[PDB]
This record gives sequence, structure tokens and C-alpha cells, in this order.
Amino acid sequence: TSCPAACSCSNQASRVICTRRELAEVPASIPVNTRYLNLQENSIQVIRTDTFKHLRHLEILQLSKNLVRKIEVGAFNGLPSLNTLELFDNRLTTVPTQAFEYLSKLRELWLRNNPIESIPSYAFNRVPSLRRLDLGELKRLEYISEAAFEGLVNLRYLNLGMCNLKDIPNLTALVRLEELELSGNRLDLIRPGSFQGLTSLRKLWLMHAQVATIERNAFDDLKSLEELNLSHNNLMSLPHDLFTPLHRLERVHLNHNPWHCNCDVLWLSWWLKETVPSNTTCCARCHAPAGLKGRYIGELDQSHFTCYAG
Ligand SMILES: *[C@@H]1O[C@H](CO)[C@@H](O)[C@H](O)[C@H]1NC(C)=O
Repeated sequence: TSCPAACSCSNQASRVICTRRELAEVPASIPVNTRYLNLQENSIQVIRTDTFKHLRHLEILQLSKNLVRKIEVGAFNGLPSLNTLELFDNRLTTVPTQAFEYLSKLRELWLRNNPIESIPSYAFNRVPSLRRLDLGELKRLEYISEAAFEGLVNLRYLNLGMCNLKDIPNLTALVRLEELELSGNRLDLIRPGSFQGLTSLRKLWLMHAQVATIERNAFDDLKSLEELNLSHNNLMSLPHDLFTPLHRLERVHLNHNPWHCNCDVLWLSWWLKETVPSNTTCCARCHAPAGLKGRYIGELDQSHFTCYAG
């Protein structure tokens, strides 16, 4: 139950903290009783095979805010009690597939803000047990395999926010997914099959996604959807019946969009009235035309614009 020189060991050596230190490598003599390890804010560059083999009881392992660029094969061997593994704010150029060793208890994996360039096929089929995955802020990402998320039949939260994404990737593997964060992407056009097989999804976020066009039927698959955020995008209108199938959708953010208020958006105003009736004049405003400018989309009706069948 010894404490390493550079760490502060609480309890009977269950909670070990080693932060704000100038650690170049992972310290030794970590007591076997450790269930929590915080090595955040250090200068660690490499993690080696069996570095943690002796820690049977480790549940939470925080290796974030470091310089980690190399994670050798079987680096996390010997950690069958491990739940959460944090690796954000590091210098990983690729996802550390090899490091994984069917860690059935692993539930959270945090990799945001790393210079990862691509997520290859079957990247996480050593860790099917994952519930939360954080792949946000991967600003040098250029490719996601179609089979990248295969095996993650238990994933519930995914974060692909702030990754330069011209297109939504294949997420048909993520059968049980509930929250998807796609904000801060270059998602220009949203085609009909963009969220195929995400029938379990409840919250979807597309804030600051440079979304100009949403084609008809683009959300048909999201049958469980409750919340949507299309705020701070470039939407001028939404296609007919975009929400008719989404029976449970109760919260929609539409603000900060150059909404053009003509009869193409008549349906939406009525959807707003039926779905969120307490909102009389707030807070999704028309930019065009003048005379309708500043007005809440959902306060408009048939007298405000001329309507045809084509
Ligand atoms: C409805 O009003 C609420 C309460 O202020 C606000 O948060 C929301 O932006 C409004 N919803 C829409 C769809 O404009």
C-alpha cells in the first residue's frame, strides 16, 4: 500500500493523484488497492506494455492533458476492473487500437483534442462494452471507415463535435445510441439517409455546423428523437414534413439562422404552434423579407404570404 514519491495517496491507497507535477514517465509503486488514478497535467509521452499490469482494482484512469504520442501493444493489460479511460489533450496521431485487450468492463473512452487523422475499420472491436465515446475536437481528422464503429452495440453517447466533417459517417453499427453531438462541422448538405439506423437516438446536436440545406426525409430514421439543435447554421427553410414522423420531438432550437419566411415555411409555423404552443412570439426570427423581419416563425400564417402548389 505504498505511495509513489510524486503522488498524493488518499484513503487506504484507493485514490491516487499525481497532477500538476513535471512527470516525464508513468511513476512506479502504485498500490494494488488503487481504484482511481489521476496523472493529468504532466509531460508523459509514452505508455508501455504492462505499465499497469499489477492494478487489479483500477476503475478510473486519467492520463489526459499530457504529451502522449506512443501507446504500445498491451499497455492497458491487467485492468479487468477498469471502467473509465481518459486520453484527451494529448498528441496521438492515430487511434490506439493495439493497446486494447477485450476490456469488457471499459465503458467510457475519451480521446477528444488529439491530432488523430483517421478512424480505421474495426477500431473499437476490442472494447464492445463502451457506453460513452468522445472523439470531439479531432481537427486534423480526414477519414472515418464505414466499419469504424462496428461492435459498439452498447454505445449510448457519441461526440464527433468540432471535427472538420463534410459528411456524416456510417453509424448503422451504433444501434443503441441515444445522444449524438455533431456541432462544429462542415456539414453543408444533409441527405435523406444521413442518420440511417439511429432509431434509438433521443438528442441530436448540429450547432455551428454550417448547415445550409436539409433535404426532405432527412430525419425519418430518428423515430425516438426528443431534442434537436439546428442553431447557428445557414438554414433559409426546412423541407415539408421534416418532423411529421418524429412524434416524440418536443425541443427544437432554430435560432441564429437566416430564415426566409415565405410559404415554403408555412408548415413549420403550424408545427411550432401544435408542438410548442406556449411559445407565442419567441425565439426563431425571420431575416427575410423586410416586413416579416424579426418576427417569430411560429406566429406567422396564411395571410402573411402567397401560397401555391408548386
Ligand atoms: C420557445 O421559448 C423558449 C423559452 O424562452 C425558448 O428557450 C426557445 O428558444 C423557444 N423555442 C422556439 C422553437 O423558438
